[PDB]
Amino acid sequence: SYDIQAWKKQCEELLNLIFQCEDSEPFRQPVDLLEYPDYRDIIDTPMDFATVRETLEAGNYESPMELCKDVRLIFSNSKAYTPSKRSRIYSMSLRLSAFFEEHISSVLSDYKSALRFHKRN
Ligand SMILES: CC(C)(C)OC(=O)Nc1cccc(CNC(=O)N2CCN(C(=O)c3ccco3)CC2)c1
Repeated sequence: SYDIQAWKKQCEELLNLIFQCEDSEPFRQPVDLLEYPDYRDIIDTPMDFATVRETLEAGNYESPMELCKDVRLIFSNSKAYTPSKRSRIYSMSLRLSAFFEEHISSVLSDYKSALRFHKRN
């Protein structure tokens, strides 16, 4: 497919699968500062999957690379805030990251191929 716009619905569908994963539940809404009172000492740019879906639906991503950067920030924030590599929540983040990366690969390749075809002449 050389459809330059196809990534958006493909990302909406992938976010729907991520919301069905039990492994996403900690990452769906912004971290709780009442429960994790030191969170913002450690983490400068909070990110979560509801924020990513809302940014997509607002038309405030120009490319699937920008969406991929924000999703990867969810996972780097979990790794930076974890006290241990054997954390429940960090452990869930690593499975959900593997799932995300397996599915986003074709979305990125197809978009980049479509843009190259657009500038072929
Ligand atoms: C669903 C609803 C929002 C209504 O329920 C709530 O209000 N509570 C609620 C339930 C689940 C999840 C969250 C939000 N997430 C959350 O607390 N963290 C903690 C920090 N963190 C880490 O990556 C991490 C690494 C090591 C330890 O934590 C990101 C996930 C809130």
